[PDB]
Amino acid sequence: NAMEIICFGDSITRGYDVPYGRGWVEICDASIENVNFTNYGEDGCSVQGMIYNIENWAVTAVSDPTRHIFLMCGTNDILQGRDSTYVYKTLVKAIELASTKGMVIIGLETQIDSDMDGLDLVVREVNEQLKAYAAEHNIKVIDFYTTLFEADQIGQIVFAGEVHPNERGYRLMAYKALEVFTRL
Ligand code: NA
Repeated sequence: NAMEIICFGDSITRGYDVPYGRGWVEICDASIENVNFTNYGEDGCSVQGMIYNIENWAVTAVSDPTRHIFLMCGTNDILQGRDSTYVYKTLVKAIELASTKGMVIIGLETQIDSDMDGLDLVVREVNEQLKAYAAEHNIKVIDFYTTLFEADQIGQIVFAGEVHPNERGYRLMAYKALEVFTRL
């Protein structure tokens, strides 16, 4: 049977605010036949709240030596004022926890488009440290941040607001995630 990929995160993993099927997770699920994606994303979620989601799943999870676990979070924490050290440290805890039940894939969260000279710098600092951690531990990374930054910079309409992708932004993210998921 299929591979299982379990996805955790906030509203940008859940797919706010487009029809079911058009968030990036769901695009990926419709694009790969023998990989089944389950979305545990939760709107409004903080990085510590995601840990709780992972724990509540992990205590019920069957052993599965081909499972992958996708994680991405921290935007809400950054919007509420937390610094890159807090966000990064808490994500590492999530990554260590998820690693006990599957092979982890890390997503680099997208830009804070309302504050490219303030809050977005925290996002960038988190993402640099994540790339360094993943290289050290041989964990796959999906760089969503770069995908949408480049597209928006050239004039593609990809954001519906200060952080949420629109449908175009979710398609571009799905393509970028598929570069990793397809090779598993
Ligand atoms: Na599928």
